[PDB]
Amino acid sequence: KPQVTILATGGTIAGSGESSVKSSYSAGAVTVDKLLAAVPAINDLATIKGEQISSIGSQEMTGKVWLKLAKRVNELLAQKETEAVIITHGTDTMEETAFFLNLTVKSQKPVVLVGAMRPGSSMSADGPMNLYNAVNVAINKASTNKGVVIVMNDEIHAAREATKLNTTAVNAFASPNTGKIGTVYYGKVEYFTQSVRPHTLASEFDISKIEELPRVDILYAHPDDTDVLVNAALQAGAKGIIHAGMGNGNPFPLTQNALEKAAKSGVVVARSSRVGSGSTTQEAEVDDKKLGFVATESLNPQKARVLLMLALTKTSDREAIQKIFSTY
Amino acid sequence: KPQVTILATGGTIAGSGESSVKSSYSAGAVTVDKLLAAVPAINDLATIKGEQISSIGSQEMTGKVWLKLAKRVNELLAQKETEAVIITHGTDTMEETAFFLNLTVKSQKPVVLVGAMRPGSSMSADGPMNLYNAVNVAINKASTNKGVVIVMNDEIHAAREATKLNTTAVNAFASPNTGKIGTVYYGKVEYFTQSVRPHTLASEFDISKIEELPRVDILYAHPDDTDVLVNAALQAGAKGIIHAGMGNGNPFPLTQNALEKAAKSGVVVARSSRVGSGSTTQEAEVDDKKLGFVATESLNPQKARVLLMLALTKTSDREAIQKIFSTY
Amino acid sequence: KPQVTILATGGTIAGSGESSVKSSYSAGAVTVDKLLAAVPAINDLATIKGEQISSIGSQEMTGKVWLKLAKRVNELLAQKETEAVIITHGTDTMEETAFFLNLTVKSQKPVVLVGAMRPGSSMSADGPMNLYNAVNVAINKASTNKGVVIVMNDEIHAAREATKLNTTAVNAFASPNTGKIGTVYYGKVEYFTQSVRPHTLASEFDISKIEELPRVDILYAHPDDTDVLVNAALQAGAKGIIHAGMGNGNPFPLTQNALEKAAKSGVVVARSSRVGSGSTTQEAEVDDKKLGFVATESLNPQKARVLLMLALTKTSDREAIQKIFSTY
Amino acid sequence: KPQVTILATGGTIAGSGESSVKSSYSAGAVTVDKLLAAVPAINDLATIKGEQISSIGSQEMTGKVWLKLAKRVNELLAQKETEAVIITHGTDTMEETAFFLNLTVKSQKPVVLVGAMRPGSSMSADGPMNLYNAVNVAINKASTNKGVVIVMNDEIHAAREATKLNTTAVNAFASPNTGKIGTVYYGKVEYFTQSVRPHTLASEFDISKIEELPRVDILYAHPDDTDVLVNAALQAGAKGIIHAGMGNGNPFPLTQNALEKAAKSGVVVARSSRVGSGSTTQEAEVDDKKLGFVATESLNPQKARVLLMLALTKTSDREAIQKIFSTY
Ligand SMILES: N[C@@H](CCC(=O)O)C(=O)O
Ligand SMILES: N[C@@H](CCC(=O)O)C(=O)O
Ligand SMILES: N[C@@H](CCC(=O)O)C(=O)O
Ligand SMILES: N[C@@H](CCC(=O)O)C(=O)O
Repeated sequence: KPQVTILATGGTIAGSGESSVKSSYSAGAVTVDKLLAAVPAINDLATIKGEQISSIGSQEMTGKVWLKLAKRVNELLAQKETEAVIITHGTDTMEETAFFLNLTVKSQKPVVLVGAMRPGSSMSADGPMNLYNAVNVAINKASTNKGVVIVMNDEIHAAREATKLNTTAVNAFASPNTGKIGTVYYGKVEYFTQSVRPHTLASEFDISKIEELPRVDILYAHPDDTDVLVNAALQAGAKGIIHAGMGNGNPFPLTQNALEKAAKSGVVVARSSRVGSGSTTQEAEVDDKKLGFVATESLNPQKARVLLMLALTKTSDREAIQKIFSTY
Repeated sequence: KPQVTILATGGTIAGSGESSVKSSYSAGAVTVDKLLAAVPAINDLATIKGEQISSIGSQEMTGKVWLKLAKRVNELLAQKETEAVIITHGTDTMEETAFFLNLTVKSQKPVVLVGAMRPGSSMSADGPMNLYNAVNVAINKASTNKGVVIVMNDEIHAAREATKLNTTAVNAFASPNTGKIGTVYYGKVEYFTQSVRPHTLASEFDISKIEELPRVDILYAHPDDTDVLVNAALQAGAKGIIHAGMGNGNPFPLTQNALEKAAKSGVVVARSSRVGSGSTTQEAEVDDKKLGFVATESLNPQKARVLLMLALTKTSDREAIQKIFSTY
Repeated sequence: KPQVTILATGGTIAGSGESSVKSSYSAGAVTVDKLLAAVPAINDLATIKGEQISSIGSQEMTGKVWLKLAKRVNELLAQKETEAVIITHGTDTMEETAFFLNLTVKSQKPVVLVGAMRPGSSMSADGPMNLYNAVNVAINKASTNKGVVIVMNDEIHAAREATKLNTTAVNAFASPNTGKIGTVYYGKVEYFTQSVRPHTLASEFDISKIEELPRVDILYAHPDDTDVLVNAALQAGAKGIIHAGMGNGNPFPLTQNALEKAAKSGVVVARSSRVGSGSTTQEAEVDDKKLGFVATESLNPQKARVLLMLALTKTSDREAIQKIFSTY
Repeated sequence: KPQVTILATGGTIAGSGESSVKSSYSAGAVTVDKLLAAVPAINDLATIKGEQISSIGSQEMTGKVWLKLAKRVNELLAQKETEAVIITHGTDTMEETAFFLNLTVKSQKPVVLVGAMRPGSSMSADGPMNLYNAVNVAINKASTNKGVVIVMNDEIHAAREATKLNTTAVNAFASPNTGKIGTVYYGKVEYFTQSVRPHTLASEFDISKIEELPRVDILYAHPDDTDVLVNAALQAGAKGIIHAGMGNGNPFPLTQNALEKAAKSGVVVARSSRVGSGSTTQEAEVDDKKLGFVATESLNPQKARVLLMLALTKTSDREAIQKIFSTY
């Protein structure tokens, strides 16, 4: 049977309350033992080990955890015995963790993030099925070299494209620019597409010696906008700013002036959009070359932040970072 | 024939270049004369007058223009001869202006906002059809008391529900929580639903004596978030803050602490979400009553901002503002 | 506590296996007693009675059952004590039953259809939550006069607009032309819109003395299409034919000729579309007046069939039936 | 400059009326000359030749035209000088022609289908931009080996996945199971995914010596369904039947019995769904092995028809055809 490690970043996504008997197997983490008791069919698919990487809600995630998780995933996947890793994660920032891993995991072996929009105690909890399906995706031959994937609601989403698009629905995850790459229905895995943007083993980024990521703030644009938030990000040591602009990444004039000053000072300014989908394009209304900005193209603000953070580990050159956004 | 006024807030959304002859009719604004020359079929539907309210891209909109536009719309709709108003508007912030008007226009006569995702000079420009359709909606008997509507891409969207959800597509407008309320296809208007949330003549808000709206900032949440943007909004005199939270309106802890301090100081803190759709609900993970926050429910950050601005013209009381979010 | 009757048309949508003790309450139908044991929170919301109207999968539904169900719903809602009816139903044809009821139930009291995309025995079964939410919708004050609604996946869909749009997903139901009219999240009910098309108490249709509905067939259009299926429907006594046409309701020429002959013979031919959404419009490529056809407008083939069946209970006049499609 | 041939299957999708001067260039077909006059920017991108393959609306398409078009595309793409083919096509059945070509074109050179939801004479006609974008996609280096694509509304759709899902919208094309594979915005082409299902040069099908395709009918399921349409398809010599079932491909019992008889007689019965999206799966409620049916999985009825037609040129064996549906 294939060997898989489940890494938990918080509590159980499946089941609730104490175990009905004390297990003879220790997977390596109590959270994971609870998952194996709550979804026992997964034991027939794989030999499961468990680790607890963090113990937080995903809204409390930090770069320090991202680095710890990525370094551990790389170690695990370098082992001959380990076929895949599954990470259980809160849904709120799952997309940011998945995208970070998609650029930092140096392996073609599957890495699957999974969570639950309803708590395990709830009526009609989604976690048990989502986890069962995640294991099936992780052990599937066709999952190799698909990049980091999010598995939710019977769907397989590429990390580059995935986002949480709804506050509460079980079907909150979507890939608004491309769609799911595959499906998983009662464990039956089928892929229909794959990303043509480089990831994982093909990514230039390497975080193995990084202990802290560069600070990148995100700003929300609107009518009658301000310069004070740009100024405060500068004052706090921001190395980059994502601007979630109006429509196709457009700033309000006062804010544009402050961002221009930021970029002149050596802080990378990258234009995204508040709208939810589509590309924040080059050569539209904003003269990025003249102003010293980068266009994030077909991402969203929070994933653009992750990419800008990685880019800033090695360069602040506007052209090099535009090429990064135009590649990954 | 019905009398309609078109109010322009920027340039022409239809046609391009100089007129092929100097018209004998002056509608009242050069922009509108250019529209009538570009889309002549509209002259057979209505007697059109025109005014230029502002001359800006929608990303440069301000509360001063909103107040001027709302006051003029109210004057026009009080006239017995005026059956409807159409407003040509940039797409970027059309949703904000429409929502503002939906709560400040004291009339059941139709108010239609309309724009173009492609410039009038473009191949396959969408403005001409959008405008033609907008006129048809404005004069239709069934458009009375539907509230302010956005007419784009053959669809009629209720202002409360509409948003721009794509950076570049002609079909960028959506109503992600409810759908379009009607269709307009080569001028044929059909309504299938209407909003049950109060608007227009039923709204408590009145801006007739207001010269400046309350300052409301918006913040974009993410992992490893900060307190410095909250602090800078306070320092700049913010009367409210919309927090675009992670998932179902969740803040990062450092930011939550700053927002709690803000709320205690009498700055209203309203929780929305960065995700795109769904309600930012009460009684989920955030204890709003204990922390002193409002849950914006089924809006998005930029429209919640509008509603919080209007609320702040009347009150800063947490319970009263929650009731406003729970009503409108 | 409000009194509600649950009518079951098949098996349990929630729970699985035998009861853990023999209940002291008999709701009136074993299926319903099993539902109350599987979702016990519903007993705190309402006094529930149960009946078994049929015992079938929804793919085996027939007009005979539709008539039995509608007549019973009308009887129940005429009782002073009965506040609402919930019907548990298979998902496959739930939209057809809901639409039929929306035109035949002569009451403003709520009628809610609910089902489950996963069996009650499944991991992460959706039935328990869907039922819980259905009860909450049924007892909600704002549900009065909303027409027949489908409650699935935390959403409230108007019967006129609802369809099953996916083969397996828990979120398979949608209203592709208008969206959900409301939401229901852990029992909290909110409406955002309502239908402006007449239903229920305002419908002209009355089935109280009808024992069999008129035969209406549906045909699926494609390239290199045929006349033999039109001919066989005629031969079998079809009173009406829905043609699920290519694009905006377009037939292949051989098929068009056969439909023209059908319409001349007194069989009503109504044009819908195979595409999934939008209106099959009048005055597009097909000259409906000349050919003797009706345009179904903003429905789909299966719901158009239901409406044509009801129309044919009293008329086969082309113009009267076009007015029916243009009204309901 | 790259050489491209445009093949027209009907009239012009761009421009309208007579030319303002008689061109000195003849592209080879009057339709294509009219396109070059309507969209002159395409002449700077490629050397265009034109041919008129057929002169019909897409709702009049037949297998004879498909065979002529596929054979001509194969000849053209075998020429060293020809870099790509573009096919102008009515929207109604574009998806069927694209899917057919995706399995019969033996080349990795780009094949792009393109049409217009509005006539060229219309206000805000979409043909010009669609065609301009189609040319850009056809000449793009990254379009090699993507399979046959549909380019509409600034989107690139894989032929396997594309469908027309709305009757009238300019954005009617979608890929409901996977999404667009790329974008094309004012000619700027970007791919984000590709199909992992074999196509074109990797397809087993070869139609070079085929003069007539096997007859395949499609049936629309509903409650109170019949056996007479199955029987009439058998009588007319159907070699396969696509059943557009209720929900996850479910038949009504009377119809199931007729289909079982059909299958026993050696007519292939393939289960799809009327719903719109999702897989019609194996091992759900229908015992395909016992009844002698194929499950079409993640297609729709009209594309399943195409694939079943091509399958029937090689085999009628149930297992072999299931493998074909499970591969392509
Ligand atoms: N909001 C929490 C709860 C769990 C969930 O929704 O996934 C988180 O993101 O961790
Ligand atoms: N972004 C500008 C350009 C026009 C448009 O996008 O509609 C505006 O919103 O006014
Ligand atoms: N297909 C069956 C099973 C139950 C379900 O999917 O709702 C039905 O429609 O009754
Ligand atoms: N229905 C016709 C008209 C053109 C169009 O809809 O694209 C066809 O498909 O050819």
